[PDB]
Amino acid sequence: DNRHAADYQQLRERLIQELNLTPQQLHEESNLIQAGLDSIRLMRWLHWFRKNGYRLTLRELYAAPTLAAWNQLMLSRSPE
Ligand SMILES: *P(=O)(O)OCC(C)(C)[C@@H](O)C(=O)NCCC(=O)NCCSC(=O)c1ccccc1O
Repeated sequence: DNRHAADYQQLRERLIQELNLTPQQLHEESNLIQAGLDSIRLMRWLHWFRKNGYRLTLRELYAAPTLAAWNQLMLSRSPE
């Protein structure tokens, strides 16, 4: 399978570090932009997973800010 999808696990955990909350109290079905998530965090994300060959632009992440959709945006997104 895609072993790099584990990068999502570190993603999920990483927001928690900045959000100062537990990985249980995060809403991946709700919008993460409802939490303390600015664009520098967001632009960081692109670059951060891009190193594993993840391809996505900025706006799909904004359109559906949910890890549920972001995981799709990671693995396939839609090529480039
Ligand atoms: P961030 O706010 O700095 O956003 C960085 C982007 C928008 C990707 C850059 O293009 C940029 O040069 N900075 C513009 C900063 C600014 O004034 N804010 C615009 C945000 S538009 C948007 O869709 C968005 C993105 C992320 C968080 C909140 C938000 O409203």
